[PDB]
Amino acid sequence: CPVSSYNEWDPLEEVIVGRAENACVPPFTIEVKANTYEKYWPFYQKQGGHYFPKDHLKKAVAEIEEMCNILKTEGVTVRRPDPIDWSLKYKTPDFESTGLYSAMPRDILIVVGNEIIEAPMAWRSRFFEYRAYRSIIKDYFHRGAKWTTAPKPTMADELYNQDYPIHSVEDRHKLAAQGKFVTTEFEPCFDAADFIRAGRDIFAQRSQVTNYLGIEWMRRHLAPDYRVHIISFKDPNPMHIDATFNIIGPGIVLSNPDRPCHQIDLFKKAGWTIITPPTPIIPDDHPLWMSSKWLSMNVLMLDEKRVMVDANEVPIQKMFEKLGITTIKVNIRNANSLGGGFHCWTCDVRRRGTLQSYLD
Amino acid sequence: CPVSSYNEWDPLEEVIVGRAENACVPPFTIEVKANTYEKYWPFYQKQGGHYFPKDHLKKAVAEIEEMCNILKTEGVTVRRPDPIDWSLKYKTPDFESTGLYSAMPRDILIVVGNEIIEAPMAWRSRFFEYRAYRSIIKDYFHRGAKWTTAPKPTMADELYNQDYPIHSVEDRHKLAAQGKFVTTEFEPCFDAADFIRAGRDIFAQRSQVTNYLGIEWMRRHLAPDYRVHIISFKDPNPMHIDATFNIIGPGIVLSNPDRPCHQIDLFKKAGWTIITPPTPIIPDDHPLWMSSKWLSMNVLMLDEKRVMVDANEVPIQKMFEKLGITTIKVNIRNANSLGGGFHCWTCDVRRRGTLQSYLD
Repeated sequence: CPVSSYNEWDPLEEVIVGRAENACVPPFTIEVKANTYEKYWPFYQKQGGHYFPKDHLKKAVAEIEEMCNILKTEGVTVRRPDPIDWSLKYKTPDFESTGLYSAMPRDILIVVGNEIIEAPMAWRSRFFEYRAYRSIIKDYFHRGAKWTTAPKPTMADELYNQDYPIHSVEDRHKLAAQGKFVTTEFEPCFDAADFIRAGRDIFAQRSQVTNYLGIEWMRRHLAPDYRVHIISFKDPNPMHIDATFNIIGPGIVLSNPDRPCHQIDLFKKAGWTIITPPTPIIPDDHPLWMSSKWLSMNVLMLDEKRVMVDANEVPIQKMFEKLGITTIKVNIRNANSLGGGFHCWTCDVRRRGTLQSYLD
Repeated sequence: CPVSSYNEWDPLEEVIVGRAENACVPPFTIEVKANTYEKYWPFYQKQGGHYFPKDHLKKAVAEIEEMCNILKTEGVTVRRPDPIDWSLKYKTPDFESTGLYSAMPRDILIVVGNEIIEAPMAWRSRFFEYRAYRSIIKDYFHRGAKWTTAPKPTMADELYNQDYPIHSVEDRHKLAAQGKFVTTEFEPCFDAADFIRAGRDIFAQRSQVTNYLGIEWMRRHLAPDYRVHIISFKDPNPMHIDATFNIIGPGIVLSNPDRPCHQIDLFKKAGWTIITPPTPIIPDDHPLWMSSKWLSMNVLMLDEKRVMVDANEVPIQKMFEKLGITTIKVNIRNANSLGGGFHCWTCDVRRRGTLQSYLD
């Protein structure tokens, strides 16, 4: 079976790497505003519907092609989504929108065992993102893999809190602590990147794009073989868990010092090593349209002792080296601007290993 | 669990009944042409995109409301889809179209055990048909049911044989015998009504709307608990199996005399009683925009000894009575025009009984 991955660290054999081509700035709607820093709100307001800066995209394209060359050198088979113009305006009976990109396979695809799952998504500009990946998925399906598409939401107004009182990220953090997010519990929705795998146990967070119904759908669909746990953090990342709590080995996890886990004691009791990475050194003047500087810890493990890490982030490279983990440095400074690091730009399709429990 | 149905005959407790409101004539595209009699091709050519005759719809509405009253009298809980204007024109990145209706729950939903499955569909005018049923499905999901949506096709040109050489139904029957259908094997597609359930065994046919990839997806998704078998017939119904091979009890099936099953011997060997119903008496001048006169055998079983049958079709009523099966006669002559009989207009959500094998 070409598809087989139970965790984030077993020896990597095949991976899907996103594309930066034709990425479009999403219209500035309520859910986009709730998942981005205010510094960029006017950019979205103005550039909405247009391509991200083409000079910047060209650099990202170059960085990602090099990343793929390195992956191939490290013995990994690389598949890429189909090139698509994301500027096309589509219209469902519930809304109309232009697209985003197919830069982050981690946001839409998650592999659990021999099954590839397409997440529903929660942004109107990402409704048809799955189209870029169908050629690959059908190929794996023809080769024996299980293929699942979680229920696609209508993304009607009822799914969003149109009047979400966010005027700054600080407001968002407070609302979030109150259990208030831009997405309601109207219908299931989730981004696959809000889930992180550790064999029989999968961890998820309720975020601005992943609601409890979405998590419950995953929990119910995967039981009894897998257990989906809900964890939460202080001042959480609006969307996606991999730059907050990145599991890098059996019983080893990188925990973002700025977003501590409320359930950290569950992990300590299981005898897990919680590593807090050093701060990112990325320039504050560098544009990060989505996500934050913590992309430095959004690493991808080639195996337990080999990590693909940002070439510029020396301090975290040192941390890994002191732990006896070989650093494969790759520069994706411009690709970072699109909202992701190594874990985000990929979806591990096949890792060599079996299903096991690490929480004991 | 509100959802629990393993076959077509156990004591019925809850059912979804379609709506005739706002039904629109689908644009006359290649897949519509391949699933309709030539007599009506000019109607589709002219009325495409407009509402079906409103005077006719009004009569169908009345007939269906009465059917629901009767179901309630027979102790069955009835749920109905949400009223929606099907004339809305939508646009995906692959095509643009107006909708059809939510008259036939059997075409889009199938219940296997405690799981409700939304079929992908194969017609561009039925891409967003699932929207009418989400309120119901979310309610069952909240109440514990498993919910699955098979992979939604792009329905791009590649899925269809644009030059399907059909000039008459006779041509279609020949092509079909050659294994040539309007849909290719480009991506999975299927209508749930091409499947019929008998406990651990589910039977399906490759039709103009259900391809082998679609059947394989179902087979792979349901294994190992259920076995999906592929059967075929002479001069088959272009879409849907329930007016061709309608299983009405443990080891009892109605087999359309005009469309004999190529694998009938498998059933004889299992000791199944194959009943061939008498011919339909419906007037040839009555408009049947979709399907055929064989809607008479498209019965719905309330239990092994109670069948909901067309009030006008006396000959088949007699056949059931001689078999000791109580006939609940309901007139849906005008609703028939939309393309379905009792089995088509409903989706059995809950029947009282357990999972069993009848093929031995």
